[PDB]
Amino acid sequence: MQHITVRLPKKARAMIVGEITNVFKDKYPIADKLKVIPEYDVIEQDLCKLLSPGFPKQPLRVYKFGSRITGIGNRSSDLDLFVDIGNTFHTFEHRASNATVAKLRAMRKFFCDSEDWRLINFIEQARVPIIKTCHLPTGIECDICLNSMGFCNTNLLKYIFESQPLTQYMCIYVKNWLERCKLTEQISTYSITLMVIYFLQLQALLPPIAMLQIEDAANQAVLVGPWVVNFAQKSFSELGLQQLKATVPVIKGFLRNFFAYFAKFDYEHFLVCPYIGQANVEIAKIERMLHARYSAYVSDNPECSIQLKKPMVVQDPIQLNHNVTKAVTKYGLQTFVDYCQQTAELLEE
Repeated sequence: MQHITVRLPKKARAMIVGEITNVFKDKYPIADKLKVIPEYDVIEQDLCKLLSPGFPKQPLRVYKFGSRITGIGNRSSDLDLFVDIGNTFHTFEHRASNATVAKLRAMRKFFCDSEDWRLINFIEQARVPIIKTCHLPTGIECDICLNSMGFCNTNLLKYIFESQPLTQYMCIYVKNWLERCKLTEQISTYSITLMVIYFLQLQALLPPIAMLQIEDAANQAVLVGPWVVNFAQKSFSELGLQQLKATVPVIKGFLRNFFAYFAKFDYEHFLVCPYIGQANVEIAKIERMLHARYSAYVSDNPECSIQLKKPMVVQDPIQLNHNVTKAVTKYGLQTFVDYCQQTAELLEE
């Protein structure tokens, strides 16, 4: 029923009307602490010990990433691990290749046989196939992949969150909001993180990612396939962006404005575009605004262009052909919009 608002779930409502301090009192210090704990070194070492014998002629490196590493995790969060066997970091796979699937299938057996690991699921169909497994000595659930792109995203978020901590507080809040709204099947934590980033770029509080990726005499791209995955780690002082101290009042006001903005966004004509970082980025124009490697990649691979004929378009700022909200349905978008509207209303002073 499109003429009736979807009602905000009571689990979300109680948290929104509740003091925002309660949101963070335990959550931010926990998330900060979980960026680095000694358990992760045990996991990394155990993973290398387990898998190295099985790939004895190749270099092996483990890259940890995800919400724990960026600073928005909690004690139940999974740890994402990219296992790079044979210098595959710089190889881009739109859909996993046969050779990648074969490596993942071989790795599954190691976790299966090992007493130190419980195999939870082997997810082969996914866009990013993963092994979900529990590291039993620590009890931390680990998502093992063979794709470097999520790790690259994590390093960009770390820079963003460390430079402008308001972003981190906002992302902790909206992650919890998504969960209480029961929206995570359609809108991921990473998708709403990119929405927070884009919103703050419009406030001149974060740089466009394209700005951080100028290719000139002093700066060369790190490429994963056609994607530029590095960025200049410029101080915000040098970028001319102010660095705010996140207080409860500042956070609440930015959250109010965030939800109001996405309640009234025109998803039919515009996309959320942290690459460009400017207002009103048109769906009709975005593909002509990307770097030349995007055009060359899609020219050679026309089935791999960004999916724009979708209710909700949120573009990954590194993997520019990925609409991270491509699975949002018309009703799912209406639900999100209605929840944003009601949340902004409840955050008014």
